[PDB]
Amino acid sequence: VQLQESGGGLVQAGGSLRLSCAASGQTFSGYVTGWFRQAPGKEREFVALIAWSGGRLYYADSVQGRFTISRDNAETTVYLQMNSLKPEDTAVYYCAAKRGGAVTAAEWYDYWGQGTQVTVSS
Repeated sequence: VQLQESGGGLVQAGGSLRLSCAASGQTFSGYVTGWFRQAPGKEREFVALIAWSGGRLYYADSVQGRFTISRDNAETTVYLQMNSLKPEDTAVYYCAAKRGGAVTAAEWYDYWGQGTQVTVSS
């Protein structure tokens, strides 16, 4: 699968963004799709994932209840709705995909998008 993110931008605190990740070559069926983010100077950290075609949804503690991950019917796009954004959410956000189990360690994901920048000003 080839992954491309979009929907990033620069917003004021309290605002929203909607990220999307598109799959090229293949559909997302049979893949775990995860979102990771890298704040400046920090390592990549898990944000959310969707697996089993929607049967399993995972959220990091810091984003639960503010972020929603989903897929479209064709399973060609994965969305990350981000509400109530805080300056702490500022990072490059990466879409990632893998066969197999739904895990939260970036090391186990084989495919990565180039990332979309998300900036939240206070």
